[PDB]
Amino acid sequence: SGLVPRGSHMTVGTLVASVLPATVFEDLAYAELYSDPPGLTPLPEEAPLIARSVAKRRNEFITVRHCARIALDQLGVPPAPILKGDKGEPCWPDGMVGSLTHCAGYRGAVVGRRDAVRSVGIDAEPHDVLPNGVLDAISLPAERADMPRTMPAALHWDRILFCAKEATYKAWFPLTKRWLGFEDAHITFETDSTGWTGRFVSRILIDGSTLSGPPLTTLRGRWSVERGLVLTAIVL
Ligand SMILES: [Mg+2]
Ligand SMILES: [Mg+2]
Ligand SMILES: [Mg+2]
Repeated sequence: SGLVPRGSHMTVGTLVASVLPATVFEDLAYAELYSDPPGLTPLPEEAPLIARSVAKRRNEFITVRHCARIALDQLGVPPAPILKGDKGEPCWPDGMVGSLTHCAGYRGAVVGRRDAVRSVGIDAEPHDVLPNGVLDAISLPAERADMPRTMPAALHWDRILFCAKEATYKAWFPLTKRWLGFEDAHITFETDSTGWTGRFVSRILIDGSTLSGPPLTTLRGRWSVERGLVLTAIVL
């Protein structure tokens, strides 16, 4: 992989840039925000999805899809509604792939052309310890034992693992249309010398057959902790 030198090519301040390897920038567009700008609206075709949701859930939905449309604009794609498929996945315009994520203080979208990008998965979470009991439910025993060997003790690697499980599913589902449980992938980590970024690889433990290509046995990705946020990204 290899990220770009930090801040170079006008990436200073861009959190998602620290999980995108240098070789994927030519294929991917991205947009991120740290708040819900006032005045944003859903497209009419998107509005029914949130008709009965509280304002905070509307704001997440509206903002992150505003991001998705900024990214799509950078690739020459006209505004389109981003609906949801039958297991919650974003429905992208013709010929496009992408991933959406949002959490406290972050909204982000990464998009690409199916011609050049097989699949994308991103996830963001606040950089805080997991609530009690959650780690056991989202991890495998061999996973938990190995994280203290590969990850900084100063970081909430339980939250980072969780985030990587989420990014793994988001990259996996558009290619398989099958559910990947938390126990269905074993993720191993690597930490960069600088201590706040690194790599991961998700080893698939179940049938990895895809509708249109070679089976998925492993999915490589990147992780970063910056400005109180954890980010993970997978680009296949
Ligand atoms: Mg998430
Ligand atoms: Mg350790
Ligand atoms: Mg990749």
